[PDB]
Amino acid sequence: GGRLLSVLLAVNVLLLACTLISGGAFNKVAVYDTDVFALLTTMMLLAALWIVFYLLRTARHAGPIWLRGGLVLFGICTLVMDVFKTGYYSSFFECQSAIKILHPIIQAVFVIVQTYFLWISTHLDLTRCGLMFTLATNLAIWMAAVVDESVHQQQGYFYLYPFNIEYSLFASTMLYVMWKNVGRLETFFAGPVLGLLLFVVGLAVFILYEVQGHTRQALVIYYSFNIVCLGLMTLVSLSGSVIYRFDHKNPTRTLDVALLMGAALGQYAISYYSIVAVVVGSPRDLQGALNLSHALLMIAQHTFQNVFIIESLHRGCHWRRRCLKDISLFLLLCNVILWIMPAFGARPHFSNTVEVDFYGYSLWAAIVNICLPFGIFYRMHAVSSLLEVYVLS
Amino acid sequence: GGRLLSVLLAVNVLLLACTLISGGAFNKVAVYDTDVFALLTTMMLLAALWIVFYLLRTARHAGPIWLRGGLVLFGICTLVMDVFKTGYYSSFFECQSAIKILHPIIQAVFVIVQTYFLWISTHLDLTRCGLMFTLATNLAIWMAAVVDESVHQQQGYFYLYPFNIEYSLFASTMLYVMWKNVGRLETFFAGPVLGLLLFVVGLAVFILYEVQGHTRQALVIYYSFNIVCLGLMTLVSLSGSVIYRFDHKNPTRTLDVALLMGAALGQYAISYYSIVAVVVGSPRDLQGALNLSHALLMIAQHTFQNVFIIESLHRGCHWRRRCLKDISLFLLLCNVILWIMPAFGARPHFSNTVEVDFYGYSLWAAIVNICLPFGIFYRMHAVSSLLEVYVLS
Repeated sequence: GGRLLSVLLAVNVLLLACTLISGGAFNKVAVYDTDVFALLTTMMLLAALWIVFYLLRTARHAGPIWLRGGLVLFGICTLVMDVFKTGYYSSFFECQSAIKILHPIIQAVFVIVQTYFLWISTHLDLTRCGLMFTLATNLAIWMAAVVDESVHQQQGYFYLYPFNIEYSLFASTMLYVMWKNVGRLETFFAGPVLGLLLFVVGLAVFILYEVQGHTRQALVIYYSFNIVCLGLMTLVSLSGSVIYRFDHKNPTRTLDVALLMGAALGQYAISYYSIVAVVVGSPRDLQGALNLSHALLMIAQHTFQNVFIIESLHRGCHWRRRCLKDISLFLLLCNVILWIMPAFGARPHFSNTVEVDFYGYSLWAAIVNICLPFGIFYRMHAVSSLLEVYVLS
Repeated sequence: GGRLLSVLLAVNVLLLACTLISGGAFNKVAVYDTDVFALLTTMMLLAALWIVFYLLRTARHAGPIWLRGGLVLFGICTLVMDVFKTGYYSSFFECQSAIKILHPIIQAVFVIVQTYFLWISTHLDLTRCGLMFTLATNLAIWMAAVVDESVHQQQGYFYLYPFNIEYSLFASTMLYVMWKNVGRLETFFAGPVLGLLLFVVGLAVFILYEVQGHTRQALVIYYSFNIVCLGLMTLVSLSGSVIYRFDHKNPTRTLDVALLMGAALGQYAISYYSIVAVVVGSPRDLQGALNLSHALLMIAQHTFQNVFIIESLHRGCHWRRRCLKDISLFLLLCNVILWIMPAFGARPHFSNTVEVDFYGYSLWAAIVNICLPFGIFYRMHAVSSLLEVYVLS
């Protein structure tokens, strides 16, 4: 009853959808997508109709602030992909099912209505069930999108990545936040300069080799920047912690702590999978050494940055405050540049040749499509938390 | 800090173990088990050493009652399998690694110490971390055991099923319960007769065809009993609910409700996977019709029994109480007989020929090994809840 009644509906609805998505994709007789698209369209239709009904009856603690920006950005990218899908599937209809053209139209409506509904965020019991059903709708969409990339391998621009995984993650987090609240009662000129330099070098590395085989030098450049970037934050964040050593009536920021370590778990899994794939696999060559160092540095960077940020938030000589400004700002700028790759780069990175060979394309694509989008969550929260730290001290 | 510090350790430890288990088993270069066994032995060793240290320092709200009985029963079955493993791997050592014989010895010690530790259940912070680490230890063991069955296909009795999946489920549930409590501040002679008759018929069906190809008649007998058994409870439980219609200052039994629907999710997934495998797959033959009816009846039986039990618990003519006694007792006896198959029958049921062909042996074995052990949880709680209902009214 009440809150638990809505939760039980969601898991039962999610379990039903997940079985149909997984069963229809991982069976041996044939691969079914029209049924899966028919399923997703039905869930989106009901979810949109509850939201539309909710908006009309309402038009008469909020969680992270970066959540709304990510939802709109990834919602727009989904809309562009949904607009391109209707344009392509409308040129020919004689050789394609109706569900394949009706699905993008419904998805575009669902994204538009849900994004507006979440942006501006009685039967509190109906509201909870409707929110829980929509949360399961996005998680059902998230699983189908993840499965789609795994099973793989006029405009005609099919290269457009459907940002369904990222949009569903942002929507599901925002839907849960709303549901929980239903019925609630100077500068040393060393860090900023270095941080800006890595931002430009990192931005160039994304455009040249990450937007879309490649060359040996291109692979070394990507690893060289990442190793330098991750290594510098690990040293800088470690420096930040030892400064706190040479120096309480507030409560623990459980949400901030949980988000930092929780969202870092995605990159931990990527690193853990990478390490085994190099220890066994790559024949101790240059790429393996670079892969091993990059994977270890991600673990180290995430660990030490999280320690520095968590201690900095809870506490709340002139150089001490001055040095902490560049340390926070250098970590902020480096976190921003490392956010673009998990956000707009091809999930199976061209640098993951060793990983793809070890696990297979389908398994590795599943791993990155599940784990990398959580890196997005981590980078925004790291930037937002570092912004508060820099503003604070 | 505090409770969250222990939780964060567990997920980080569990994620590390899960990646090594999944990475070492689902890669293409080679399958690694000695490393996985070496990993599990290390986790069990530390978990056992914390428990041993905990017992010495302590020897100077409890959740379901059936939990302890399931832990001891499945712990004993694991010990018999661990005893048989040492006996087999000690006859020859010239052609097998040392980790393969050291693992059962450590596992037997871990099971013995953990079962005793959980049966009798300061540094509250150390205690929480130790409990969380052991909880992740059992979940790491649970995942490795599930993966072992999927990748498949003197005494010499290797047929002995390692009840690692079931024991780990019971241990992890008991470990979480303890962790949460750390630092806490007549008869109509119609149902019993019918229930007993189905118990004998069901018990015979388990011995004849379920302990261990088979015959067509054997398959029909298994479906005939299950369809009759599941159909009867659906009618009986529905009868029980309509009786409540022809007739509040207590709180909702959230744990009892969550356990009923939560544990029923495993059979829901089995049924959902079964239905698709018959709708597409089996060529509308006798087995498909029996499979379809059995899968649907499991969904119906679980749904209506849960509704009847949940309403019965919350509320707390002479025939009205008399009829409810046989209805509760008939459901109790039928729940007991349907508990033995998910508990001691071969996970890939001989009746799942259609399912195995549709999904493949590896995928279906993974599905049943994940979902069926939760049916155990459901059956015990259904029996325990029905026992309270029969005692109450």
